[PDB]
Amino acid sequence: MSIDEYKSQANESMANAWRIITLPNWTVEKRGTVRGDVVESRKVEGFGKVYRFTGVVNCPARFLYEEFKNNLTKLPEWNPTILKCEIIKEIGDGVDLSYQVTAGGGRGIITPRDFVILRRTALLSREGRVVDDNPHGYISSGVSVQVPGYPPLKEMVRGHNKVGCFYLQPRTVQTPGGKIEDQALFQWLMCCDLKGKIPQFVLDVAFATVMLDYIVHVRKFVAEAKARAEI
Repeated sequence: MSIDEYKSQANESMANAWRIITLPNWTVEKRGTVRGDVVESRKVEGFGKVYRFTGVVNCPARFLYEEFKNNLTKLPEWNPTILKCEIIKEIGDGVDLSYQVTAGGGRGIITPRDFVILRRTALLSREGRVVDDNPHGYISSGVSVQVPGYPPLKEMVRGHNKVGCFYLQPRTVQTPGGKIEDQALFQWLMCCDLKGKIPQFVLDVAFATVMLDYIVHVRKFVAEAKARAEI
């Protein structure tokens, strides 16, 4: 792949993720423990069933964006669902390739899987245009690609991310004690291949559980940053 082919696919993927994650009319799949946390699903032509987590995280959106953008290889340190994360190559315009190994779901349906991910990280306007400052939202998009040198392993299922992203929107709130503090609306789009003949209602529970279980670790990471006066 020319890096133009990869750069093209990163742009196409980022635009599809943003377009999807902002579509109207979703179906509730599972509500979380914290007020407002929800996994929803819907049908999207050309992708099939997609999942979206929405919830609020007690940190600036820019802070989380910069952790995902600049510190992807540190993810395993605070998120035990991520076993390994390696950058393969950075090819410009906040576009890179990575190798990621995920743990199995807390259910036995989603097994350990590894991924070869093409990502774009960017700042977006409300119209989904890339901007240099004053963003509406911060996006980190993912799609699975093939990279020679990272073949499927016989010992591990190679997952296929069809379209996905994190999409973080800045919020500033008033606390009960009257303080003004930055928070973030955290949205996460997921759309996996999962192979074989497992019933969709079984897959829907398994994916919504994966997404709620991940958010626990995000909240823990944020709470430790707050404790240390990093935010």
